[PDB]
Amino acid sequence: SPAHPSRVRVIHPGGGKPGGPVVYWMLRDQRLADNWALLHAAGLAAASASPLAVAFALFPRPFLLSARRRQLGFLLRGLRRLAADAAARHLPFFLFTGGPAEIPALVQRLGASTLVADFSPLRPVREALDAVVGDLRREAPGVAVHQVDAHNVVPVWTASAKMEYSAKTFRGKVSKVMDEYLVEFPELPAVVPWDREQPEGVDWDALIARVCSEAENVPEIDWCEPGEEAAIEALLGSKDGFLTKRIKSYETDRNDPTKPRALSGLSPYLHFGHISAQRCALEAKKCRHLSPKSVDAFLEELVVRRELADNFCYYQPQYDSLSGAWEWARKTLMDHAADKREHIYTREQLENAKTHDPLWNASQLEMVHHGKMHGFMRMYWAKKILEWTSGPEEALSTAIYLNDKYEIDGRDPSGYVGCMWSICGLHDQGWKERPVFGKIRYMNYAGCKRKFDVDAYISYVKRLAGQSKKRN
Ligand SMILES: Cc1cc2nc3c(=O)[nH]c(=O)nc-3n(C[C@H](O)[C@H](O)[C@H](O)COP(=O)(O)OP(=O)(O)OC[C@H]3O[C@@H](n4cnc5c(N)ncnc54)[C@H](O)[C@@H]3O)c2cc1C
Repeated sequence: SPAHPSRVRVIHPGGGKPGGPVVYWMLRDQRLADNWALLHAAGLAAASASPLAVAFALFPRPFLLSARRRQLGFLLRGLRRLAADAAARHLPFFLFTGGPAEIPALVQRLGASTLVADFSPLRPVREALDAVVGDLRREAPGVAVHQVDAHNVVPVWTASAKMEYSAKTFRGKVSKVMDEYLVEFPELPAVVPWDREQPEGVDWDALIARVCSEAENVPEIDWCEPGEEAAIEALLGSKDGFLTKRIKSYETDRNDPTKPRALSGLSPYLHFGHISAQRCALEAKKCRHLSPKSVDAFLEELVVRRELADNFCYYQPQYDSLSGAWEWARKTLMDHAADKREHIYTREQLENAKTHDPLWNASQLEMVHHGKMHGFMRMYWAKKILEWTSGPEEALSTAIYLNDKYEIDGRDPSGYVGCMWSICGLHDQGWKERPVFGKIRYMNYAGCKRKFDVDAYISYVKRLAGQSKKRN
């Protein structure tokens, strides 16, 4: 296939007889363009003179990692667009709302030769893949199952053979093979027309209303549209695309929460796979000569950091718990477990932004009402939760709960890793020992005041919350 073999993990070789359909079980990478898993499926189909189908399984209530209206609405409106693009291309798109068990069911009805899955290190996804593999192993051992890393530039199992200590050590490994993997995408190979079972028609308006009303009412975001088309516009649009109109000031503005527009705004799209991270990297390379320092800094966050989070979650099964932190960090947090905290807030008080700290309150409200807290503020926000709760495990649990509830880009390896960086020093060095934090990196209000106009950020969030509360 068009996919580099290192991107392809053959889970089960299969056998039986070729000529059977190839099915791409789409999960993490909700796009037709720049998708190695789809390209691999199409390549298998084309080579065996067999038809090609895409299937998507929505996890039913309580939904994947407790997705709320906000996240469900974005995913489904994105999939509605994708389904339309699929039909225009005569690529069959099967939508299953009962759960992943429908995937093996379909594979058997169609007499599929191969199932291709994409890759995520998150435990509920890995467990669902494993269960599907087991179902097929027992009922259709002739069916081949392949998994393709379509999300990372460098395949997760190839980038490193182990969980890496930090961005530095991870960069050392990936920079060596970056030229081999940061390459263009070919077009989908042509495949014979689909002549098998036809996907059932979806009433998307009915489905979206149903699913979202079954989930907690965290409101949909209104400031960007989901899907491939809107994602490419966010990256490359002539009017206000990131790489076209905003890349220049990135290295010097990305840490300034009073410059909301300096960030790429790509994480919503990258999380749902509406846009390929490799696509974003390729386009950045094409404009590096115009803004070398900023592009280099962008590529560091986009490739090294993001992929380091996949590395961690893939190799560390306890990626959302204190036990998953490094020994130095666990010990320093334990050493300071008995230190009296200056403030203790409950989860409810934090969630509703009822602390003595107006900067922290602002960061919480930005997440609640806007759905995307400024990247610099996420570090401050999570560190205060450590400072104002009874212990690091409770802090970690609360940060993750809030992040996953409110962020449009949440329920993501990078969310778990962000909280772990903040609270447990994951991928960080140690610093001067102090009460509560021990050697975990400390940040404070005074430190923020030196760097940027804190009152301006506070005012900006107040205005956002106001509009959001009125709209609600
Ligand atoms: C406490 C905490 C929680 C976080 N929760 C999430 C989350 O739920 N989902 C999420 O995607 N990121 C999370 N992050 C990482 C980071 O804050 C966001 O990726 C970033 O703010 C996204 O906005 P952007 O796309 O405009 O960023 P940009 O600065 O434009 O970055 C571009 C891309 O680089 C990647 N990136 C940037 N910073 C990081 C990082 N520290 N770790 C991994 N990748 C990074 C992302 O893919 C991002 O889209 C968290 C960080 C912290 C400290």
